[PDB]
Parts: sequence; C-alpha cells; structure tokens
Amino acid sequence: SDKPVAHVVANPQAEGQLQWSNRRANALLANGVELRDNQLVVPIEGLFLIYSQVLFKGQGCPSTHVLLTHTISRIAVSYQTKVNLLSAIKSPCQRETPEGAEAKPWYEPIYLGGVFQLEKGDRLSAEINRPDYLDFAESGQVYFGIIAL
Amino acid sequence: SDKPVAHVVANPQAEGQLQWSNRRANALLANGVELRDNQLVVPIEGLFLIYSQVLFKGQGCPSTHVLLTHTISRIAVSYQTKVNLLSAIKSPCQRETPEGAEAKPWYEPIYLGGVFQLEKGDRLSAEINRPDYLDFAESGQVYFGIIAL
Amino acid sequence: SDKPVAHVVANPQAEGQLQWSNRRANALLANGVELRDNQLVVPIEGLFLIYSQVLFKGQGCPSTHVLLTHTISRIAVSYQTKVNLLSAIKSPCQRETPEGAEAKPWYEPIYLGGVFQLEKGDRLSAEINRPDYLDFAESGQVYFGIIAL
Repeated sequence: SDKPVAHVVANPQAEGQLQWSNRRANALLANGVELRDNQLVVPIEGLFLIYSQVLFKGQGCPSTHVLLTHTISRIAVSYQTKVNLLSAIKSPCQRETPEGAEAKPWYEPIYLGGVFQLEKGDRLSAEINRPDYLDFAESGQVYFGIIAL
Repeated sequence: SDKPVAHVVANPQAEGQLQWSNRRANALLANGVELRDNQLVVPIEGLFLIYSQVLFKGQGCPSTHVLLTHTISRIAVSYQTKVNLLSAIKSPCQRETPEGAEAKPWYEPIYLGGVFQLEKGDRLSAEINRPDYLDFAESGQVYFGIIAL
Repeated sequence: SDKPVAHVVANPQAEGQLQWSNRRANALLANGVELRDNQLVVPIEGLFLIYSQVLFKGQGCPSTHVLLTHTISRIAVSYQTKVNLLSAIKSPCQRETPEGAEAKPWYEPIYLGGVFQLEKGDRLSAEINRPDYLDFAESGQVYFGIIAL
C-alpha cells in the first residue's frame, strides 16, 4: 500500500545500546518513512499513530535506586527543540537492604503510544536512559513505530 | 484530515486533580470531538481507537498499601450508565513497616488502549482513583486520546 | 465500518483459563476476522494494528519468584512455525518473608501493541504463562484486538 509506516526493533547485535533497525524479521520502513541518525523521519504532513516498547532487565538492587525512563521525542521543522510527546518513568528497586539473599532478576516493560499531528521532515526519537538494562536478546521485546492515519 | 480526533493531556495547573485539556502543545481536539465535562464526546457512529496513559509518583510508602487504578468508561445514548471499556490496576507498595531509613520515590505508569464501536453522542471517561499520586508535572506523561478508524 | 476488525475479551465463565470471546458487550468480531482455536484469523493481507492487555493478580508469593510473560505471536501459511510479534516479561515478586509479613495481593498489568504486515489465513495468538494468575474479575482488564489500516 501507499501508507507511510515504520516498525523497527532493537538490533540484538548492538551490545549496550539501543540501535533501532528495520533489517529484521517482522519490521517495516516504507512509503517515505526513513531511519535517519537512529530517529524516524516523517515523509508527509498529517496525523500519525506513534508508539514504542522497551524491556528492562537487571537483578538484585545493588545500591543506587535506578529510575527507568522511556520517551518518544519530536524534533520539528529541521532540528528545532526536543520535546517529549510520550513519557513514562519506572523504578525497579525500592529495597536493597543488608544481609540475606541476592540477585533476584527483575523485568520492567514500558509502552508508549499516541495520535499526533506531524509536519514534513519532523524527527521522532524513542529513547531510554538505561541502555545497559535493555533486554533485546529476544524478539518483540523492544520496538518503535508509526503509521499515517 | 476530516476524521474526528482527540489527544488531550492533564492540565499541569489543576490543583491536585486530573483535568483533561487540549490547550497544551502537541494536543488535539478536531472534526467534532468535544471536551465536555472532562469527558470526550463522539460526534458520530463508527470504529474508534481510544487510548490513555497516567503516571504515578510518590516518595516512600507510609505503611499501608495503595492500589492505583485507571479506566476508560463508556456512557452511551443520552446519559446511560458507565461501563468499563478498558481497565487496569497496579500495586506500588509491596512492603513497608520496620524502620531503618526513609525516602525512595517510586513511579508507576499504566497504559490503556483498544478499538471500539460507538454511537454519535457517547461520551468517554478516563478516571484514576488517586489524583494525589498523579505525576502530570511535565512531558507527555498523562494523556487521553481517540481517533476514528 | 467495512474494515476487518476484532476486539475480544477474556470470557469470565472460563475460570482459570484464557479464552477469548466476542460474546460480551463492547466486543467485536467483524468483516472477515475469525476466532479459530482461540486465535484471531486474518481474512486478507494488509497492515494491521495489533494489541492486547492482560492483568495478573496474586496473593503474596510464599517463597519462589514468579515470572509473568505476555506475547502476541504470528503463525503463517497454516499451522507453520511461531514467531513473537510482541512480547513483554514481568516479575511480581522480588522478596519472600519468613514470618511477619502476610500474603499481600499484587497486580501487574501488561500492554502490548504494534503494526504488522500480515497475510490472509495468518493466525495470531495472545498468550500468557500463568492463567491461574489472570484477573478478568471486572470488565476491560483482559482483551485482544486487531484492525486493518
């Protein structure tokens, strides 16, 4: 069809980073949607359904409570200011307390999605503050995409 | 674009309450959808994608156990009765009773979304049970939207 | 509309099992999509927005830590290999208390969604690993749907 669409996943070969990639199974990047500088570029003006999921993994809560963030930013015009379209935070560890067991693995998914008005050339970014907790070793766990509506 | 659409956000001014607003950047309310009674009113029959996200924050868990709820209801005809379309529940504080420290800000987001057949005149509500844990201070943290498909 | 669409819900009568159903208010199974073997069957090739949400609830965790998974898989041709399109993992328990604390109940919602180019006869499955932990007590808590775009 002619509808600009994109659904990229995190390249499981990009150890320690969130590399969006469409060279994988069940991924899309068609009709003007481009992947430029790890961001998606909007080919036309209009409404788009934007979304994303990232899966976090760690184990045990080794001091320093981690705040997990996930945002889809918009950089209008042709590299203007970065503004968050969708944003969600999570804390995987509350405790960490002395004496006892340890290393109980934890998993924390985050999903963001919304309908927005985008101008030609705008750039979308799906970002995270903790690429070191990123769990992309298996499929469907981390993804980002948009569809013109 | 001729399709009934909306994407409202939590008014950051709202004195400790959740007040949907379409008067903030990257917000929508077009082609017939009206903001009426903090609810969204459908201008015509048809399929509709309705989504919503709320973020919750807090420091420490003053003993007790909080339950966080979020739910988009449907109130059809000419004022019928609320019926759950989408609903979620979360549990922030799993433990807290002995003393040996304090402070540890937690974050809990909840996302709801689905495709629904509605009639002209139906209104949609997205309510939480605890506006006192609501984190509508910045970004695209709290939003309610819909779109004709 | 004339767009293939479905939005099925967890049948409350199927206690302790995940049985999808369009046999309830605000559910949909129209324009070619079908419920076969508890799976939604794709009636035509196209870009589909796929989503699903499950709510897990449990009474404490007397020892051992549970893992909660929720995936949407695609089976092409007709009973061909399985590939996860959407997948999220979660762990409702990180502790375990030998006396003192008493089996506090937990809630864990998981939402999954994306757009995929599917083909006619393709079957999609929305799975979970712990049906004994599924919460379809109230409406809107467990659903599965698709829509052609």
